[PDB]
Amino acid sequence: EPCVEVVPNITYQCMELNFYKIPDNLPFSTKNLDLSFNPLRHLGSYSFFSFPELQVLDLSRCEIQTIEDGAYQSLSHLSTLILTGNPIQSLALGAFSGLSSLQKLVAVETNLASLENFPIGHLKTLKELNVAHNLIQSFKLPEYFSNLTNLEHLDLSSNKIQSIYCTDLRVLHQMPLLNLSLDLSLNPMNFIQPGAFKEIRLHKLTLRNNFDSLNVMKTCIQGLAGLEVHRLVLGEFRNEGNLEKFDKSALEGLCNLTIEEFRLAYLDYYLDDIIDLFNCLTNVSSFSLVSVTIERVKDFSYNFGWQHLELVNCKFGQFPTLKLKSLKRLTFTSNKGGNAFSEVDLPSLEFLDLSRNGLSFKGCCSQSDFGTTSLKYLDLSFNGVITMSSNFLGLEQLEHLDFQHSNLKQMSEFSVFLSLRNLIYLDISHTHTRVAFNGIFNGLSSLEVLKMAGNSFQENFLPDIFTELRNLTFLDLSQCQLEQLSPTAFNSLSSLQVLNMASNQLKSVPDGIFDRLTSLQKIWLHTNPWDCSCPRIDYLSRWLNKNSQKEQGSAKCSGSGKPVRSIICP
Ligand SMILES: *[C@@H]1O[C@H](CO[C@H]2O[C@@H](C)[C@@H](O)[C@@H](O)[C@@H]2O)[C@@H](O[C@@H]2O[C@H](CO)[C@@H](O)[C@H](O)[C@H]2NC(C)=O)[C@H](O)[C@H]1NC(C)=O
Ligand SMILES: *[C@@H]1O[C@H](CO)[C@@H](O[C@@H]2O[C@H](CO)[C@@H](O)[C@H](O)[C@H]2NC(C)=O)[C@H](O)[C@H]1NC(C)=O
Repeated sequence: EPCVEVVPNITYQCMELNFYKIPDNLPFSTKNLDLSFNPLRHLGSYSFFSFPELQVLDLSRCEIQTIEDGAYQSLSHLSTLILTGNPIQSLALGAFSGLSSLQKLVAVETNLASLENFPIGHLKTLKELNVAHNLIQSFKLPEYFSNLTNLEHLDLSSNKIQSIYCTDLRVLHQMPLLNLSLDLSLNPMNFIQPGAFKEIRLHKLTLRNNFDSLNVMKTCIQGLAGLEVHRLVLGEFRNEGNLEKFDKSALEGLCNLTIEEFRLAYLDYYLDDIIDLFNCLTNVSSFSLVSVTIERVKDFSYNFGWQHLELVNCKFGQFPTLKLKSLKRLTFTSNKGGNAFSEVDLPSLEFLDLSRNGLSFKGCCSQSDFGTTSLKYLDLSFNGVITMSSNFLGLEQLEHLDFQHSNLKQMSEFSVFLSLRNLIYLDISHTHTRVAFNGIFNGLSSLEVLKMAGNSFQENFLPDIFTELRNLTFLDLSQCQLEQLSPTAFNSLSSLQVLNMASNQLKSVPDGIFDRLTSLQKIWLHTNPWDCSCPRIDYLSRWLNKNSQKEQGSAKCSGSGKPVRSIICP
């Protein structure tokens, strides 16, 4: 069969097969058909009579110039239609006749010059329309949109809109039941007429790479006046040379909008102000700063009423002091600069993600660090040296804890989680941890996920350090340089479904070491130099054999490389 078969009687990827005609040899039950990159040229009446069940139809880049009325006539169960990259020069009035289910239409780069003559007014079930990268130069919304009641996403990015006039959204105004996300990214925009957005509300507005000047952006923002939006996103990724100044007053126009959530993604711009720059955002529930440089200023510590604060991929010069009474979720991630955590006062913080910053933590972890007792989630992975001093005092409600790839100090010779009786997920992988003290994990009676890959053990021996972890479901001991296991090590792990022991130096295991893993569903034992010289291997070869469905990858013996599951000992 020329057509690649992905899922029988369901999916087919007839990609680039020089099809001049729709393949008739295919089944009738096919729900997903990809005909992308085939010279179809013209889609005639009932082009798809042979596909009753079709739900997804990809006609990407099939040099289609004409689509006749009823080309998709019988496609009553089609939901997504991809036309992307077809040089359409003739669309009949009824080219989309029969598409009584269509929820998504992608018509990127279809030489579309305007929405006015686009014959889609009758597709009531349409939820998504993507017309990015066409020649559309008008923001005027066609009168048929009034029939497009379920439309939730309009993609107008990469077109030719330079001006938005007061008269452009009259039809949208008469639709006070619509929930529309609009993206106008990459339109050459210079003017938005004041008042055009009064009494308008959108779920989301994206404006990225739209303005040639931080004086033209301002003019366009003043024409946004009256707009009530759930999520405003302002992006600019085109800065080349030095870091560019983001004028402190460039945002004072945002006071005359209603925004619930705000993101500013201004690549290599730098802020020399905070308080007045972000004044018009004081009451936003979700604030977001991405890719910006914040050196001169270092204190968001005001009374901003933000509940969610996201600071990602920025340059800081120093870890900023934050003091916010209403912040519940903080995301401080993938930033560079000032490699040192500094105490914050964030009462009512429930979620704290501080991963991937290279930060050092000289004392950790307690309430006096964070200003909260409500912490449920704490992620300190991919940072520098974390020195433990406090056993999570004021933070006993923790349910998720992640330290992976951070250098942890004063943890292994202690019982630092003794108070964490609600902890469900703990990851200490690659934390320079060297196990000795059998008490390392005491107190973790409700723990289910324990990741400790890439560490090591005193004498490469795994002692009975999982005794009180009766709720354990997932355990990763991969890459731990293990040479010997304790025979009673997994005795309590009655609920363990996943055991990963791959990439160790295990030659053998104690007989009956899995006897009590009655819940075990998946096991990794590969990349270990197993020794298949009977009776030594008998227990393991026997166990892997009858439990073969459970084994992930392939355990093999040193030398022969024969699968350990394949060995039969006398
Ligand atoms: C941050 O919010 C406060 C209070 O929140 C009120 O905002 C009102 C405009 C309205 O949505 C109301 O329902 C909501 O409770 C704002 O205080 C308002 O300030 C204006 C002048 O700026 C006064 O005229 C209002 O009386 C006052 N609100 C009320 C009704 O007490 C505040 O302006 C706002 N600040 C920023 C930076 O946006
Ligand atoms: C071990 O896991 C069990 C089972 O999932 C947990 O039992 C739950 O306890 C909480 C706290 O009271 C209840 O809200 C749940 O309804 C219980 N689960 C059910 C449906 O049985 C237990 O908390 C965990 N830790 C232990 C036993 O200390």
